[PDB]
Amino acid sequence: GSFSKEESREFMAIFPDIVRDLTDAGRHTDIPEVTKRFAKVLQYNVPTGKKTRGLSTVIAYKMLEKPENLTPENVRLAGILGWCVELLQASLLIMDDLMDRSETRRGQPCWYRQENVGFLAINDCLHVESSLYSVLRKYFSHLPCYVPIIELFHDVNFKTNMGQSLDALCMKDGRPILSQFTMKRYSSIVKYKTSYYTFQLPVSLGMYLADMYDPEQHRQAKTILMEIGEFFQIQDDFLDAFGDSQVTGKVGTDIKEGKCSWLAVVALQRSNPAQRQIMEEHYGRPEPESTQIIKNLYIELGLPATFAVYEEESFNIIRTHIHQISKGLPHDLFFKIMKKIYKRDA
Amino acid sequence: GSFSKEESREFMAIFPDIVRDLTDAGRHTDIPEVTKRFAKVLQYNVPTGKKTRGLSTVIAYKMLEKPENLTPENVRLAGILGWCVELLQASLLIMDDLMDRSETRRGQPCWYRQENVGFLAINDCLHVESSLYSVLRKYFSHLPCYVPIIELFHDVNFKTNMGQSLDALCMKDGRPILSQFTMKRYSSIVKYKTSYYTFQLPVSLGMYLADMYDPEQHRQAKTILMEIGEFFQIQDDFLDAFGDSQVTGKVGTDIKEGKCSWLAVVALQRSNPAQRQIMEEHYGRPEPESTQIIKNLYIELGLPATFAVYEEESFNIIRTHIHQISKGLPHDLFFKIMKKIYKRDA
Ligand SMILES: CC(C)=CCC/C(C)=C/COP(=O)(O)OP(=O)(O)O
Ligand SMILES: CC(C)=CCC/C(C)=C/COP(=O)(O)OP(=O)(O)O
Ligand SMILES: O=P(O)(O)C(O)(Cn1ccnc1)P(=O)(O)O
Ligand SMILES: O=P(O)(O)C(O)(Cn1ccnc1)P(=O)(O)O
Ligand SMILES: [Mg+2]
Ligand SMILES: [Mg+2]
Ligand SMILES: [Mg+2]
Ligand SMILES: [Mg+2]
Ligand SMILES: [Mg+2]
Ligand SMILES: [Mg+2]
Repeated sequence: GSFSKEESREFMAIFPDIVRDLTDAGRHTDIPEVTKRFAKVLQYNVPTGKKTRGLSTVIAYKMLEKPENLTPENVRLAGILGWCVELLQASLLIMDDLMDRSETRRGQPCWYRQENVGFLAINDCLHVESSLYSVLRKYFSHLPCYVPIIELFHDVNFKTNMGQSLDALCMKDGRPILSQFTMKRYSSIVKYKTSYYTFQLPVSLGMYLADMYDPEQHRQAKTILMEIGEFFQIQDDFLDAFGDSQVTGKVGTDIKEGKCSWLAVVALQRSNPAQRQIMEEHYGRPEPESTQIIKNLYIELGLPATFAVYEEESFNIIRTHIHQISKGLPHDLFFKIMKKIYKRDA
Repeated sequence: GSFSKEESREFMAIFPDIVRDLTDAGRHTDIPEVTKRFAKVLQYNVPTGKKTRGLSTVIAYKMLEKPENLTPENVRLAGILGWCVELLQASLLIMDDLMDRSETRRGQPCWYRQENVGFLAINDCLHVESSLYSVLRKYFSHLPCYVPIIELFHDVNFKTNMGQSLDALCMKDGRPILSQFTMKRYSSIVKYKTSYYTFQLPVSLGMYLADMYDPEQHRQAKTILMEIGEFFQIQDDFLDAFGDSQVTGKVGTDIKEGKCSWLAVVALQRSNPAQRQIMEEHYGRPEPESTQIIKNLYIELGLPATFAVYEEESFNIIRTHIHQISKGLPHDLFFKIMKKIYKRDA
């Protein structure tokens, strides 16, 4: 547990085998041009993030499984399951960068902006997603958890798509629909676009690999992880406006794209009539000066301190909710996840 | 069998239930804005094609299953399985139209060109694909064929992505790689981008729903269906240059996008040095006059008559190969598929 350097190195050591499995490395193919290119798609887009979701899968398994069952082989299976989550993440971010007209991801150009990619990034998005099911078939097809694991990936993929769609409906006729930027809409967006795939998916996979199918245990885990998910996406929204791109690895676009971000929702709650006028005039505009005006309003409204205090109070509340978790569910699993993301700058 | 009007009407009657299943029609949702929009995504993009692949799934089942097992309920399951193939087709075409910068699909604007879609079509592509697995879980999760069916969809999706990628690598530095436009490259492209999902997938699904898992029966079916698939994509390539858009429902882009089409490959085989120079100068150019010059060369080289004769000879050869099919595999299934596509103008 505790997302150590050793934990990261054991997880990273699996990645080259995932690439070999999906590119027929060492095996005859009639289409080597595609398998060689797909190696570069995977190497660019999959392994250079924080790997929070992959590592969370392994830590969940290690803390849920009986100690006597934690063989090197079973721990490797959990790591492979973690990489399947990272393949879903990689696919989502390729598509998300196209939709958000983003510049940088993980400190390199967004994949769609690279030479001879463009709209081919759409196919690469689909290709990376489809590839996780090939890995699942190879290593898990013989196990009782196989169908539960596949059905969970299918369901989380569908839910994430619904979330990406609601996120995108922030604008119509080139202006943001500020009247609809409520905390209710915000909670709905982040539940579907982030919480299911980021927190619910890793822990539920850990439970399934340990042959834990109890509906009440899954429901209790889900309740806490959907709260953690909302908290995580609020942190992401703060990073978009106030993050250092040299640390976050990405340049923010939420203001220009007119997104229903936490900062936008809270700005509208805290705004006097004049400040509301500034949002209505300058939010979701292409002009750099319009973005700077909105950032200046965010600073004037004290959004940095408001976020800082919200993050501390939300951390305390989630810790209270974790204390209420029963069954055999280890509290320390949820505490470790929270400790890993709390007050993050990336 | 025989793709009758009655067959089409029975298949079409299932579609509204597929839409209701994927949009929580009659059920409470916290995100009605997305479920209502997704109804319009499905209604626009899924049901207005020829439905050859969906209908082929039903006809395969009806000709492989024991007559006493062809209850209305089992025939409905085959139709639902057919609609899962049509969801995969719908997803592929949304993405393919973005990548091919196409104007029209099924006699209406390409989905990405509609108001307030754009790059959101990428998400809609992913959403429509993920949705077929929800339908599979609802109606088939209790059946022996469930895992075989899921694994076949996963494998065919991955293969189709590899094919879309090879298709896209026709150009580098804005010029087509005419030296690589060989019949060998062509056969590889169409095997992956068309044959698996168009012909192999429907018949293999029909076999699985009839609990036919014999590896040799699947291999024999695959051999004929990969031949039919290549034949079908050659017909598609002819339609791109010489089709009537009022009949095909789509405007061709292969010449402008510099595609390794059958017409391009055969043009290069049949071209004298001067005619080769015309391809090298005018193939894969944005200027309308460049496209017209290539179409004029195609007419001069007699590509219409060359295609017409190829189609007749290929039909005869495939019919010979079908005669060689053994086991209990019904020859009439493969004959019906060929009769449905032979000399098509759409
Ligand atoms: C060279 C640099 C500065 C790289 C930045 C790496 C980084 C902090 C990525 C976040 O993980 P992710 O990409 O998986 O995203 P998420 O925040 O959604 O977990
Ligand atoms: C109003 C008009 C003219 C509509 C055209 C309909 C049509 C012939 C679609 C082909 O089916 P499809 O879209 O499923 O494609 P494919 O050729 O790949 O089967
Ligand atoms: O803000 P987004 O939702 O676009 C983002 O968090 C990615 N994402 C997409 C869905 N869930 C998360 P990112 O800031 O990484 O570009
Ligand atoms: O020619 P394409 O491969 O792009 C096509 O056939 C679609 N497609 C994509 C993959 N297989 C078939 P369409 O002419 O319908 O645009
Ligand atoms: Mg983004
Ligand atoms: Mg986004
Ligand atoms: Mg963000
Ligand atoms: Mg096309
Ligand atoms: Mg295409
Ligand atoms: Mg075509």
